[PDB]
Amino acid sequence: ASPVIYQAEDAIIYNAILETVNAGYTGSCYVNYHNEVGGYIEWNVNAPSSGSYALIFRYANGTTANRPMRITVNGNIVKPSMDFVSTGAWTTWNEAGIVANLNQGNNVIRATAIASDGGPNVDYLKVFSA
Ligand SMILES: [Ca+2]
Repeated sequence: ASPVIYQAEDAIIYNAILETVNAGYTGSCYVNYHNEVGGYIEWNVNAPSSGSYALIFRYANGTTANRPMRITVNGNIVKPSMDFVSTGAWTTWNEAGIVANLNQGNNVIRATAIASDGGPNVDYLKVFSA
């Protein structure tokens, strides 16, 4: 499959902000989680058919500590604590990925900060669906 990129600029967010400070993001911005628990980002992701899809986040984590997130798909928690480990700098971007089942149609995919320092900075969500 070819990737479909769900850009930060198009995200639905909570206790998080669209930011452009740190170089190396793609599109027009990335999302920042406000250095606290509970914020999220979410997109409406089309699946042309039911099955397994790769969900890849491009992110930065300029701290030394893991910033894990809960991944929810259509209201069900598919990954209670997905790791987002240090990338070494706020300007160094890496990828983290999982596989999840999507339904034919729209899928609401959310990444929620579960740790006290919030989520990493997230560039986009890439889904191998096309
Ligand atoms: Ca971006």
